[PDB]
Amino acid sequence: METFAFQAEIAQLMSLIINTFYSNKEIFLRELISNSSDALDKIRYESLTDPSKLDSGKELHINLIPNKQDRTLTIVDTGIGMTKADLINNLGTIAKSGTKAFMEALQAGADISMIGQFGVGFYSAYLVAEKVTVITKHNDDEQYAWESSAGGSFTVRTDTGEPMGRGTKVILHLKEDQTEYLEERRIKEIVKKHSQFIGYPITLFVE
Ligand SMILES: O=C(NC1=c2ccccc2=C2C1=CC=CC2c1nc2ccncc2[nH]1)c1cccc2ncccc12
Repeated sequence: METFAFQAEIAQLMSLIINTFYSNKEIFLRELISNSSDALDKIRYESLTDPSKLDSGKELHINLIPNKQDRTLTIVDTGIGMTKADLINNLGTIAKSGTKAFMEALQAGADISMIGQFGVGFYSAYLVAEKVTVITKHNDDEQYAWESSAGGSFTVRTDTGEPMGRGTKVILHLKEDQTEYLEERRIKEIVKKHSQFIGYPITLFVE
């Protein structure tokens, strides 16, 4: 396990999301589903030039998996996935530029719900999660786990968990007062409100 420091801008955005009073927390789910949809569109498009890119799995889907015992909500997709360089380097560049644009937009009067327009919608996970774990597998690299509970650092390690084929799992270790996002009726309500037209099957698992 390697430990990395967040740069100042993204660290400030994580604190803003964790500390600001903002009741409309449900938008995190739309943001993560949108990220999954974009990752699925990317692998699908690449497969039109190179069909062997789906040798790691033909199915293009999104699964929502609540676990009351573990207090986790997992968003699983079979999209393009992320390489180690994406996790450490490329996405750090996006986090910095997207945060700067978002903070500029907020100071003007924009809302936290607009975070996805700045490419950093993933960070809306911190509206509901104390810790976020990303398990990912890209065709050009091995399976990795990125993780952060904020506090200025994140970790990356090769993941020895169940092999994924290709894609990403965003595991939300929910805050104690955010367990409504484990309830079937609540998740169904949010998906119907914000994600009804996503171009991939979204399966809401139950317990
Ligand atoms: O939105 C996506 N992911 C991510 C973010 C989106 C924007 C910025 C940083 C993102 C990161 C995401 C996942 C894991 C780490 C990460 C990150 N690395 C960093 C290094 C240094 N500083 C800050 C950092 N933030 C995403 C990307 C590609 C395929 C996907 N598939 C499904 C769901 C999400 C994705």
